[PDB]
Amino acid sequence: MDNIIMTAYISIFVQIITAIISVYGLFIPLNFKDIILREILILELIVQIIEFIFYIWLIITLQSINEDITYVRYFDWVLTTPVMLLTTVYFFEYMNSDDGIRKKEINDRDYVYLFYICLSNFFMLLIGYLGETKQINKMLTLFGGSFFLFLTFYLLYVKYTKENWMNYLVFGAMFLLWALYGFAFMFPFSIKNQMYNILDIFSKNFVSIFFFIVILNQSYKLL
Ligand SMILES: *C/C=C(C)/C=C/C=C(C)/C=C/C1=C(C)CCCC1(C)C
Repeated sequence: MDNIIMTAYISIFVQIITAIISVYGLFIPLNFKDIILREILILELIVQIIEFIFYIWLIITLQSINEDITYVRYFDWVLTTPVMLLTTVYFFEYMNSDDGIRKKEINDRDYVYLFYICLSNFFMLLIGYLGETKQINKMLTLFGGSFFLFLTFYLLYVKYTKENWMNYLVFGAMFLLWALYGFAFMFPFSIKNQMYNILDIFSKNFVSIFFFIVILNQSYKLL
């Protein structure tokens, strides 16, 4: 319980730093080819805002924790994870494109496929939620949740990697990170919530820093 609070504080600290860096990133000048990076960073900021709200709620709630509140993370995940899957698509397309493609042209063209990526993800979270609130056994949760995790990442792979080895490396790192959310689900209250507190730093905040550094690097090249 003390370690859940401690890791929450560490997570909130990293979130504050990353939020400030991200706001700064919005003002960095980019060539026409690179503007989609700012479009991505704005969506990451929106993810950060929802994450920050949950973590403020968490640190207040923990002060008087009289129940397993793990399930409340899903109110965050249900909103943030679909946005994070879209930013991944946008980045893959940015890497695959010669002319400065923007998210609007990707959305207009692929909205149906994007919907199916997010629908697969939703079913993963729904099954996970049923498991976390103990409406179904852990083994059925892992099985169902794992299937939709695999379905989501397969859909992302076959459409958007386009034999780009940079896309492959980002894909493998992201898949492993998301999979560890599945492994965390197997642990008791305290360990599981410490894991989620720190995994969120990697999946959300460190990913924001990556986009910030790429923006900085592309801005320097420009000038
Ligand atoms: C910022 C929050 C993120 C990226 C959350 C991702 C959550 C998951 C990848 C959850 C995965 C699960 C399984 C693979 C099976 C067990 C149930 C879940 C939902 C924990």
